[PDB]
Amino acid sequence: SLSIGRTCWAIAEGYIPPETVCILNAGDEDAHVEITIYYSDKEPVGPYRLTVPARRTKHVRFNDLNDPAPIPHDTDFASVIQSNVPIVVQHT
Amino acid sequence: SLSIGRTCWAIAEGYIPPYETVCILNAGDEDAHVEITIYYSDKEPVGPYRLTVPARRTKHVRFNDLNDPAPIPHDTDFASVIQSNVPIVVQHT
Amino acid sequence: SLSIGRTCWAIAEGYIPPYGETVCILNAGDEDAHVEITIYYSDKEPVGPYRLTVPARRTKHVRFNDLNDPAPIPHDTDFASVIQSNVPIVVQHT
Amino acid sequence: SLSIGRTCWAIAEGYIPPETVCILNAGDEDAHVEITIYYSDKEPVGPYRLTVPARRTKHVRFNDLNDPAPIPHDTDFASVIQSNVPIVVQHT
Repeated sequence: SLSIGRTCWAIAEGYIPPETVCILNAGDEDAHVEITIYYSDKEPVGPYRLTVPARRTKHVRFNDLNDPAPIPHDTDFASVIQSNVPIVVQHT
Repeated sequence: SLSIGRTCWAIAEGYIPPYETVCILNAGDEDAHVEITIYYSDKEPVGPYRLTVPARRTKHVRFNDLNDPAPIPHDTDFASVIQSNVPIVVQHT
Repeated sequence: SLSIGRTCWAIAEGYIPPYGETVCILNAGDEDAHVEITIYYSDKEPVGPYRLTVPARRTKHVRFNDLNDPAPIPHDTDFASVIQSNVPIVVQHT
Repeated sequence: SLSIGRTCWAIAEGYIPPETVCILNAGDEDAHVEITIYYSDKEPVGPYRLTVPARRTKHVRFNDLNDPAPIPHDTDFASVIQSNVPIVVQHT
Protein backbone atom coordinates (compact mmCIF):
# COMPACT_ATOMS: atom_id res chain seq x y z
CA SER A 1 0.00 0.00 0.00
CA LEU A 2 1.67 3.14 -1.46
CA SER A 3 1.66 6.22 0.75
CA ILE A 4 3.14 9.26 -0.92
CA GLY A 5 2.78 13.00 -0.41
CA ARG A 6 1.27 14.91 2.45
CA THR A 7 -2.02 16.10 3.83
CA CYS A 8 -1.34 19.82 3.65
CA TRP A 9 -0.10 21.97 0.76
CA ALA A 10 0.05 25.69 0.27
CA ILE A 11 0.28 27.50 -3.11
CA ALA A 12 1.14 31.24 -2.56
CA GLU A 13 0.15 32.25 -6.18
CA GLY A 14 -3.21 32.24 -7.96
CA TYR A 15 -4.74 34.30 -10.77
CA ILE A 16 -7.77 33.77 -13.02
CA PRO A 17 -7.57 35.98 -16.22
CA PRO A 18 -10.81 38.03 -16.93
CA GLU A 19 -5.72 28.59 -12.53
CA THR A 20 -4.90 24.79 -12.43
CA VAL A 21 -4.01 22.43 -9.50
CA CYS A 22 -3.16 18.77 -10.20
CA ILE A 23 -3.69 16.32 -7.37
CA LEU A 24 -2.49 12.74 -7.20
CA ASN A 25 -3.99 10.29 -4.76
CA ALA A 26 -1.67 7.20 -5.17
CA GLY A 27 -3.13 5.59 -2.05
CA ASP A 28 -5.89 3.07 -1.46
CA GLU A 29 -8.33 5.36 0.34
CA ASP A 30 -10.35 8.17 -1.28
CA ALA A 31 -9.07 11.69 -0.39
CA HIS A 32 -11.61 14.22 0.83
CA VAL A 33 -9.87 17.44 -0.12
CA GLU A 34 -10.64 20.95 1.26
CA ILE A 35 -9.24 24.10 -0.35
CA THR A 36 -9.22 27.50 1.37
CA ILE A 37 -8.68 30.60 -0.80
CA TYR A 38 -6.71 33.55 0.71
CA TYR A 39 -6.72 37.16 -0.54
CA SER A 40 -4.66 40.27 0.09
CA ASP A 41 -7.50 42.31 1.60
CA LYS A 42 -10.32 40.14 2.92
CA GLU A 43 -10.83 37.01 5.11
CA PRO A 44 -10.15 33.57 3.52
CA VAL A 45 -13.03 31.67 1.84
CA GLY A 46 -13.84 27.94 2.10
CA PRO A 47 -13.87 25.08 2.42
CA TYR A 48 -14.17 24.15 -1.20
CA ARG A 49 -14.65 20.37 -1.04
CA LEU A 50 -13.83 17.70 -3.57
CA THR A 51 -12.81 14.04 -3.68
CA VAL A 52 -9.81 12.53 -5.37
CA PRO A 53 -10.63 8.79 -5.44
CA ALA A 54 -8.12 6.04 -4.50
CA ARG A 55 -5.40 5.60 -7.21
CA ARG A 56 -6.56 8.55 -9.28
CA THR A 57 -5.35 11.93 -10.35
CA LYS A 58 -7.63 14.98 -10.62
CA HIS A 59 -7.12 18.35 -12.35
CA VAL A 60 -8.77 21.15 -10.55
CA ARG A 61 -9.53 24.40 -12.39
CA PHE A 62 -9.76 27.18 -9.82
CA ASN A 63 -11.99 28.85 -12.43
CA ASP A 64 -14.63 26.12 -11.83
CA LEU A 65 -14.67 26.25 -8.01
CA ASN A 66 -17.86 28.09 -7.11
CA ASP A 67 -19.18 26.51 -3.94
CA PRO A 68 -19.15 28.43 -1.49
CA ALA A 69 -18.45 31.13 -4.11
CA PRO A 70 -16.69 31.79 -7.39
CA ILE A 71 -13.21 33.17 -7.09
CA PRO A 72 -13.04 36.69 -8.56
CA HIS A 73 -11.07 37.04 -11.85
CA ASP A 74 -8.24 39.53 -12.14
CA THR A 75 -7.59 39.02 -8.38
CA ASP A 76 -4.37 37.65 -6.82
CA PHE A 77 -5.00 34.75 -4.40
CA ALA A 78 -3.34 31.90 -2.59
CA SER A 79 -4.68 28.47 -1.64
CA VAL A 80 -4.23 25.87 1.15
CA ILE A 81 -5.17 22.30 0.18
CA GLN A 82 -5.87 19.88 3.05
CA SER A 83 -6.66 16.17 2.81
CA ASN A 84 -7.47 13.26 5.21
CA VAL A 85 -4.89 11.06 3.47
CA PRO A 86 -1.55 11.99 1.87
CA ILE A 87 -1.79 13.43 -1.68
CA VAL A 88 0.67 15.05 -4.15
CA VAL A 89 -0.24 18.52 -5.43
CA GLN A 90 1.34 20.43 -8.26
CA HIS A 91 0.48 23.77 -9.75
CA THR A 92 0.81 24.54 -13.47
CA SER B 1 29.87 6.45 -3.49
CA LEU B 2 27.93 9.68 -3.56
CA SER B 3 24.38 9.03 -2.40
CA ILE B 4 21.92 11.75 -3.44
CA GLY B 5 18.17 11.81 -4.06
CA ARG B 6 15.57 9.30 -3.01
CA THR B 7 13.96 6.09 -4.06
CA CYS B 8 10.43 7.43 -4.56
CA TRP B 9 9.19 10.39 -6.58
CA ALA B 10 5.71 11.51 -7.59
CA ILE B 11 4.79 13.89 -10.43
CA ALA B 12 1.12 15.09 -10.22
CA GLU B 13 1.08 16.45 -13.84
CA GLY B 14 1.40 14.69 -17.18
CA TYR B 15 0.11 15.48 -20.66
CA ILE B 16 1.11 14.26 -24.12
CA PRO B 17 -0.04 16.65 -26.90
CA PRO B 18 -3.08 15.52 -29.14
CA TYR B 19 -2.01 14.30 -32.63
CA GLU B 20 6.23 15.20 -21.29
CA THR B 21 9.84 14.46 -20.23
CA VAL B 22 11.30 13.12 -16.97
CA CYS B 23 15.01 13.66 -16.30
CA ILE B 24 16.61 11.15 -13.98
CA LEU B 25 20.07 11.40 -12.42
CA ASN B 26 21.73 8.39 -10.89
CA ALA B 27 24.86 9.87 -9.23
CA GLY B 28 25.58 6.64 -7.35
CA ASP B 29 27.76 3.58 -7.95
CA GLU B 30 24.99 1.04 -8.49
CA ASP B 31 22.62 0.86 -11.46
CA ALA B 32 19.08 2.08 -10.74
CA HIS B 33 16.20 -0.23 -11.74
CA VAL B 34 13.42 2.26 -12.07
CA GLU B 35 9.65 1.48 -12.16
CA ILE B 36 7.13 4.05 -13.29
CA THR B 37 3.36 3.74 -12.55
CA ILE B 38 0.98 5.98 -14.45
CA TYR B 39 -2.24 7.25 -12.85
CA TYR B 40 -5.37 8.53 -14.51
CA SER B 41 -8.46 10.45 -13.57
CA ASP B 42 -10.97 7.78 -14.48
CA LYS B 43 -9.30 4.30 -14.53
CA GLU B 44 -6.87 2.12 -12.58
CA PRO B 45 -3.14 2.94 -12.75
CA VAL B 46 -0.91 1.24 -15.38
CA GLY B 47 2.58 -0.18 -14.81
CA PRO B 48 5.21 -0.87 -13.94
CA TYR B 49 7.11 0.63 -16.82
CA ARG B 50 10.70 -0.51 -16.22
CA LEU B 51 14.00 1.06 -17.27
CA THR B 52 17.56 1.26 -15.98
CA VAL B 53 19.59 4.36 -15.28
CA PRO B 54 23.19 3.07 -15.02
CA ALA B 55 25.63 4.07 -12.22
CA ARG B 56 26.88 7.66 -12.64
CA ARG B 57 24.52 8.46 -15.50
CA THR B 58 21.57 10.60 -16.32
CA LYS B 59 18.64 9.51 -18.49
CA HIS B 60 15.89 11.55 -20.27
CA VAL B 61 12.65 9.67 -20.34
CA ARG B 62 9.98 10.77 -22.86
CA PHE B 63 6.55 9.67 -21.58
CA ASN B 64 5.64 9.53 -25.25
CA ASP B 65 8.09 6.61 -25.71
CA LEU B 66 6.89 4.52 -22.77
CA ASN B 67 4.82 1.77 -24.37
CA ASP B 68 5.36 -1.39 -22.46
CA PRO B 69 2.96 -2.43 -20.85
CA ALA B 70 1.01 0.06 -23.00
CA PRO B 71 1.45 3.45 -24.71
CA ILE B 72 0.06 6.35 -22.64
CA PRO B 73 -2.94 7.97 -24.37
CA HIS B 74 -2.46 11.49 -25.87
CA ASP B 75 -4.65 14.40 -24.85
CA THR B 76 -5.13 12.74 -21.45
CA ASP B 77 -4.18 14.06 -18.00
CA PHE B 78 -2.06 11.64 -15.97
CA ALA B 79 0.35 11.51 -13.06
CA SER B 80 3.34 9.24 -12.40
CA VAL B 81 5.07 7.63 -9.44
CA ILE B 82 8.77 6.73 -10.02
CA GLN B 83 10.33 4.12 -7.69
CA SER B 84 14.00 2.95 -7.66
CA ASN B 85 16.10 0.35 -5.66
CA VAL B 86 18.76 3.10 -5.12
CA PRO B 87 18.43 6.90 -4.64
CA ILE B 88 17.99 8.94 -7.79
CA VAL B 89 17.20 12.56 -8.58
CA VAL B 90 14.14 13.24 -10.78
CA GLN B 91 13.20 16.46 -12.63
CA HIS B 92 10.11 16.86 -14.78
CA THR B 93 10.32 19.28 -17.73
CA SER C 1 -4.81 27.21 14.48
CA LEU C 2 -3.14 26.81 11.11
CA SER C 3 0.63 26.98 11.14
CA ILE C 4 2.17 26.37 7.70
CA GLY C 5 5.49 27.38 6.09
CA ARG C 6 8.65 28.53 7.78
CA THR C 7 10.26 31.66 9.07
CA CYS C 8 13.23 31.68 6.64
CA TRP C 9 13.29 31.54 2.84
CA ALA C 10 16.01 32.12 0.28
CA ILE C 11 15.53 32.98 -3.39
CA ALA C 12 18.81 32.61 -5.35
CA GLU C 13 17.51 34.52 -8.49
CA GLY C 14 16.30 38.11 -8.93
CA TYR C 15 16.18 40.41 -11.97
CA ILE C 16 14.36 43.73 -12.56
CA PRO C 17 14.13 44.57 -16.33
CA PRO C 18 13.54 47.88 -18.05
CA TYR C 19 10.12 49.54 -17.60
CA GLY C 20 9.33 52.68 -19.57
CA GLU C 21 11.06 40.58 -9.65
CA THR C 22 7.96 39.53 -7.55
CA VAL C 23 7.45 37.32 -4.49
CA CYS C 24 4.14 36.05 -3.15
CA ILE C 25 3.87 35.59 0.56
CA LEU C 26 1.07 33.72 2.33
CA ASN C 27 0.58 34.19 6.03
CA ALA C 28 -2.08 31.52 6.83
CA GLY C 29 -1.71 31.99 10.59
CA ASP C 30 -3.45 34.10 13.26
CA GLU C 31 -0.62 36.54 13.92
CA ASP C 32 0.65 39.30 11.60
CA ALA C 33 4.03 38.51 10.04
CA HIS C 34 6.76 41.17 10.26
CA VAL C 35 8.92 40.26 7.38
CA GLU C 36 12.51 41.31 6.65
CA ILE C 37 14.16 40.99 3.24
CA THR C 38 17.90 41.22 2.62
CA ILE C 39 19.09 41.60 -0.95
CA TYR C 40 22.38 39.99 -2.05
CA TYR C 41 24.59 40.89 -5.01
CA SER C 42 27.54 39.34 -6.84
CA ASP C 43 29.92 42.22 -6.15
CA LYS C 44 28.92 44.13 -2.95
CA GLU C 45 27.65 43.73 0.58
CA PRO C 46 24.00 42.82 1.00
CA VAL C 47 21.37 45.51 1.58
CA GLY C 48 18.61 45.42 4.15
CA PRO C 49 16.53 44.95 6.00
CA TYR C 50 13.59 45.97 3.87
CA ARG C 51 10.57 45.59 6.15
CA LEU C 52 6.94 44.87 5.47
CA THR C 53 4.01 43.24 7.23
CA VAL C 54 1.85 40.43 5.92
CA PRO C 55 -1.31 40.48 8.13
CA ALA C 56 -2.87 37.36 9.73
CA ARG C 57 -4.81 35.20 7.20
CA ARG C 58 -3.68 37.24 4.15
CA THR C 59 -1.45 36.90 1.17
CA LYS C 60 0.80 39.71 -0.16
CA HIS C 61 2.42 40.21 -3.57
CA VAL C 62 5.74 41.93 -3.13
CA ARG C 63 7.18 43.75 -6.18
CA PHE C 64 10.96 43.93 -5.71
CA ASN C 65 10.71 46.84 -8.15
CA ASP C 66 8.80 48.88 -5.55
CA LEU C 67 11.25 48.15 -2.63
CA ASN C 68 13.21 51.35 -2.11
CA ASP C 69 13.91 51.97 1.55
CA PRO C 70 16.79 51.57 2.47
CA ALA C 71 17.53 51.73 -1.30
CA PRO C 72 16.05 50.87 -4.67
CA ILE C 73 17.31 47.70 -6.27
CA PRO C 74 19.23 48.47 -9.46
CA HIS C 75 17.61 47.29 -12.75
CA ASP C 76 19.45 44.99 -15.12
CA THR C 77 21.28 43.54 -12.05
CA ASP C 78 21.25 39.93 -10.85
CA PHE C 79 20.33 39.60 -7.16
CA ALA C 80 19.16 37.13 -4.55
CA SER C 81 17.00 37.59 -1.46
CA VAL C 82 16.55 36.13 2.01
CA ILE C 83 13.06 36.60 3.56
CA GLN C 84 12.87 36.20 7.37
CA SER C 85 9.63 36.32 9.44
CA ASN C 86 8.68 36.18 13.16
CA VAL C 87 5.96 33.58 12.32
CA PRO C 88 5.80 30.87 9.63
CA ILE C 89 4.96 32.04 6.14
CA VAL C 90 4.83 30.51 2.65
CA VAL C 91 6.89 32.18 -0.07
CA GLN C 92 6.66 31.40 -3.74
CA HIS C 93 8.08 33.35 -6.52
CA THR C 94 6.26 32.16 -9.63
CA SER D 1 25.26 33.87 11.99
CA LEU D 2 22.96 33.23 8.97
CA SER D 3 23.25 29.63 7.90
CA ILE D 4 20.85 28.77 5.09
CA GLY D 5 20.82 26.12 2.34
CA ARG D 6 22.84 22.93 2.24
CA THR D 7 26.13 21.62 1.06
CA CYS D 8 24.82 19.29 -1.69
CA TRP D 9 22.48 20.02 -4.61
CA ALA D 10 21.54 17.92 -7.67
CA ILE D 11 20.10 19.24 -10.94
CA ALA D 12 18.77 16.40 -13.17
CA GLU D 13 18.45 18.60 -16.32
CA GLY D 14 21.11 20.45 -18.37
CA TYR D 15 21.22 21.57 -22.01
CA ILE D 16 23.47 24.04 -23.87
CA PRO D 17 21.92 25.12 -27.22
CA PRO D 18 24.26 24.57 -30.32
CA GLU D 19 21.99 26.56 -18.64
CA THR D 20 22.40 28.91 -15.69
CA VAL D 21 22.81 28.03 -12.00
CA CYS D 22 22.32 30.81 -9.45
CA ILE D 23 24.10 30.27 -6.14
CA LEU D 24 23.57 32.25 -2.97
CA ASN D 25 26.14 32.17 -0.19
CA ALA D 26 24.35 34.06 2.69
CA GLY D 27 26.99 32.87 5.21
CA ASP D 28 30.12 34.48 6.62
CA GLU D 29 32.64 32.05 5.13
CA ASP D 30 33.49 31.76 1.41
CA ALA D 31 31.96 28.71 -0.32
CA HIS D 32 34.41 26.53 -2.32
CA VAL D 33 32.00 24.87 -4.75
CA GLU D 34 32.74 21.76 -6.85
CA ILE D 35 30.45 20.84 -9.70
CA THR D 36 30.40 17.38 -11.31
CA ILE D 37 28.75 16.92 -14.70
CA TYR D 38 26.89 13.64 -15.57
CA TYR D 39 26.05 12.31 -19.02
CA SER D 40 23.75 9.61 -20.45
CA ASP D 41 26.53 7.67 -22.14
CA LYS D 42 29.96 8.32 -20.49
CA GLU D 43 31.62 8.79 -17.11
CA PRO D 44 31.01 12.04 -15.22
CA VAL D 45 33.48 14.96 -15.51
CA GLY D 46 34.75 17.24 -12.76
CA PRO D 47 35.27 18.74 -10.36
CA TYR D 48 34.73 22.18 -11.83
CA ARG D 49 35.77 24.48 -9.03
CA LEU D 50 34.62 28.01 -8.21
CA THR D 51 34.22 30.23 -5.15
CA VAL D 52 31.12 32.08 -4.08
CA PRO D 53 32.39 34.58 -1.47
CA ALA D 54 30.78 35.21 1.96
CA ARG D 55 27.49 37.20 1.62
CA ARG D 56 27.42 37.10 -2.20
CA THR D 57 25.45 35.47 -5.02
CA LYS D 58 27.03 34.08 -8.18
CA HIS D 59 25.50 33.27 -11.60
CA VAL D 60 27.13 30.30 -13.16
CA ARG D 61 26.75 29.79 -16.92
CA PHE D 62 27.29 26.10 -17.74
CA ASN D 63 28.48 27.36 -21.14
CA ASP D 64 31.45 29.07 -19.42
CA LEU D 65 32.61 26.06 -17.43
CA ASN D 66 35.60 24.70 -19.34
CA ASP D 67 38.17 23.45 -16.82
CA PRO D 68 38.59 20.45 -16.79
CA ALA D 69 36.72 20.54 -20.13
CA PRO D 70 33.98 22.42 -21.93
CA ILE D 71 30.54 20.80 -21.72
CA PRO D 72 29.41 19.61 -25.22
CA HIS D 73 26.49 21.63 -26.77
CA ASP D 74 23.36 19.83 -27.86
CA THR D 75 23.95 17.20 -25.16
CA ASP D 76 21.73 16.35 -22.16
CA PHE D 77 23.54 16.44 -18.84
CA ALA D 78 22.94 16.74 -15.09
CA SER D 79 25.07 18.23 -12.32
CA VAL D 80 25.92 17.76 -8.67
CA ILE D 81 27.07 20.90 -6.79
CA GLN D 82 28.91 20.30 -3.51
CA SER D 83 30.12 23.07 -1.05
CA ASN D 84 32.12 23.17 2.17
CA VAL D 85 29.48 25.52 3.71
CA PRO D 86 25.71 25.66 3.08
CA ILE D 87 24.60 27.51 -0.08
CA VAL D 88 21.26 28.01 -1.89
CA VAL D 89 21.13 26.88 -5.53
CA GLN D 90 18.44 27.67 -8.15
CA HIS D 91 18.50 26.47 -11.76
CA THR D 92 17.08 28.56 -14.69
